[PDB]
Amino acid sequence: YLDRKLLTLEELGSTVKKGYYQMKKVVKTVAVKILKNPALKDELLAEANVMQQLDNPYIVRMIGICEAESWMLVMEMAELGPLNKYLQQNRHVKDKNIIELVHQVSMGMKYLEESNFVHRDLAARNVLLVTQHYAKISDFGLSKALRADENYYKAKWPVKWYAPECINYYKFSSKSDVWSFGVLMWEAFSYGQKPYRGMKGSEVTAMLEKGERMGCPAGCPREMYDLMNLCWTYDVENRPGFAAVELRLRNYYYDVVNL
Repeated sequence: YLDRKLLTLEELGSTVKKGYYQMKKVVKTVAVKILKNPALKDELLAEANVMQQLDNPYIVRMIGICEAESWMLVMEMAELGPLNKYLQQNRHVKDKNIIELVHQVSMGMKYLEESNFVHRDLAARNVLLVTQHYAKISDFGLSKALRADENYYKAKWPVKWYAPECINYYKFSSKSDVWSFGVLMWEAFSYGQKPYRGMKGSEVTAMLEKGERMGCPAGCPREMYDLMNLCWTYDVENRPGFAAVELRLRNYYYDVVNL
């Protein structure tokens, strides 16, 4: 519970403002999600409740909650902003760099999977860059802590990022997040292009059910595209977990640096 007088506010995305929170001696730049007036309070608090439990270098950190002229969720600042926007405007970025960033996302998700949390909104728009070589996962407003005895959560949806079982059965798991990571990787290697351009969710469902998948982005290393298709395994049971996705990305990436 943060002290309102130790917070100095400057909009970014609308309600989100850059600010500064005085720590013991140094000021920390922060991104403040400011909430404006029914039960949307419970939602922000649920999001804060989730973020409070998480501690990983590849996940945005929550500084705290500030109750004041508005409810505010105070988080660390990722200055370079969303992964898709950054790539849309930085086409010189090397596939080596993209591999690096998506690997970082896979480590954060590996941790989230260990923590038994489902993100449920994993997309390139929700990966924030600290630097060109440092990505963090953000936006936990749809996230769920799984019960100790279950491996899925049963429920507007970003259908283009959703696995078949989410659509068909409303079942969200870490494997469902793996499907979304697949779409995220396609986004990254398409330098922030939107997936399934021009299609309605229902048409996307129809495409995937015919077994069709988005093609290999221009200049995307073949082994990366194969990873995407593995993320897009229809059957949840046969789809890999983030342990296996992260492991494959790590291996490949250091066969890249090493060379």
